[PDB]
Amino acid sequence: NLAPLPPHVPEHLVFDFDMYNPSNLSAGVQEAWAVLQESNVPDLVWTRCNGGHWIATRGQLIREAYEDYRHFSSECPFIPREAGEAYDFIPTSMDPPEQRQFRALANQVVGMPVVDKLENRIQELACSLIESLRPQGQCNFTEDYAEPFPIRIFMLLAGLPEEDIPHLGYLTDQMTRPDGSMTFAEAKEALYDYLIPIIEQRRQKPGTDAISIVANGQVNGRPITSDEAKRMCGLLLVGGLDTVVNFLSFSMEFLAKSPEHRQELIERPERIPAACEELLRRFSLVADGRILTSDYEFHGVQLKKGDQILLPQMLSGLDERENAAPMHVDFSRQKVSHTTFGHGSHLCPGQHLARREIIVTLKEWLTRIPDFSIAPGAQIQHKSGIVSGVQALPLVWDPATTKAV
Ligand code: HEM
Ligand SMILES: CC1(C)[C@@H]2CC[C@@]1(C)C(=O)C2
Ligand SMILES: [C-]#N
Ligand SMILES: [K+]
Ligand SMILES: [K+]
Ligand SMILES: [K+]
Repeated sequence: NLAPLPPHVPEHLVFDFDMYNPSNLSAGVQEAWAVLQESNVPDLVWTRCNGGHWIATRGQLIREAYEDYRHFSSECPFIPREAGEAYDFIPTSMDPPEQRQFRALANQVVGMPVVDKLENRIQELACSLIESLRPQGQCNFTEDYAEPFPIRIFMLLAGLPEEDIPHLGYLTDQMTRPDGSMTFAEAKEALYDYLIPIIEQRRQKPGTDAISIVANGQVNGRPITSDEAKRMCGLLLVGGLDTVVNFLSFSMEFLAKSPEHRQELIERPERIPAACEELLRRFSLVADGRILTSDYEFHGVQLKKGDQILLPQMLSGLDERENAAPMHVDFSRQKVSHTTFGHGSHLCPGQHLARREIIVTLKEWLTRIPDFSIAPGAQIQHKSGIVSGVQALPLVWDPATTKAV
């Protein structure tokens, strides 16, 4: 279950952290990962879990490694190694310079101009969901809002039918938080196979949706191939169907549990964008990594060619060296430092869509359903993985306190 220590890895750096089932999970997932930042724990450790890999535990090291693509390559960015080796998504599995032509196309389909284009749709969807939900006095938040709000927006953006959401959500779940029904590679291939006939249909007759744009793109002075388009659309789907969905649940769980923080935003709505950034720091949720292109000494530690190193995006903003009292949510925090959207050349291009979705959710939910709580009895369970998430979030409220605008 624990893989034997490789000869080059010193024993005193061993810390057996399981990224898919961390010891302290019951305390909350961010808290569970934060054990890597207790004072005894070295800045850079090796876990024997999940095949054996390095973990950088401080924001300083995490940022530094993400800037150095020469040594820390994204060709194999997932743990376990078998998943990383099968990982061939575009642009994420590519380093500069090769990454750049494909990254331009990815940004074209999720960037700010798309957010601006979809402004009314995003607003309308949040409004419609909340209006349907508010008179009920309860919801399963993950299922009833956290999933459908960003996913319907993504399927819209992608020109894909909503009928396919359960299938696609399942497949993407398996690549970030596998339940054991599928390997990463099996889930990837299933997603690729879903997309290829759609890509083939849309290559011929080009359109406005993300899949058409990718499929009709130009890269390296030539048409993008169907297979390249497949590798990129696959990534876009993983990106569009997981991170915002799970982040919204962390944020709403917190708000459900902190009336004082709800009040701040209700009474001072101009603070919502800042609050969004602080929630992005505190409830950061992504952890992937890189692979060593050659033997390299890093912060006094001998990394060997082929070693995998987890560089948890989640940990930077929780580092007390970066943010004092890091587990405390302060919407008035002066310098919100985080790498929630990553760092280096793979810095998330979808972050503007994400922020808009978070901000619209905060504004509309908190004003229409200002007063809500976790259902009595309930204990909220988190799950850990490449993207961490909330399993279920039962909320209750008095419908009489709710607003239609
Ligand atoms: C709270 C929301 C989000 C979070 C925390 C997040 C996080 C991240 C992180 C950490 C990376 C870099 C991974 C790495 O360096 O290996 C990334 C990349 C990426 N994200 Fe997001 N993201 C969010 C929203 C979105 C959305 C809404 C989309 C829409 C499609 C999206 C699309 C992408 C794409 C295409 C990449 C790959 C960029 C590249 O490889 O050059 N993201 N994201
Ligand atoms: C780690 C990510 C968040 C980033 C975009 C989707 C994701 C799961 C990837 O495979 C790359
Ligand atoms: C990005 N997801
Ligand atoms: K050793
Ligand atoms: K790979
Ligand atoms: K998913």
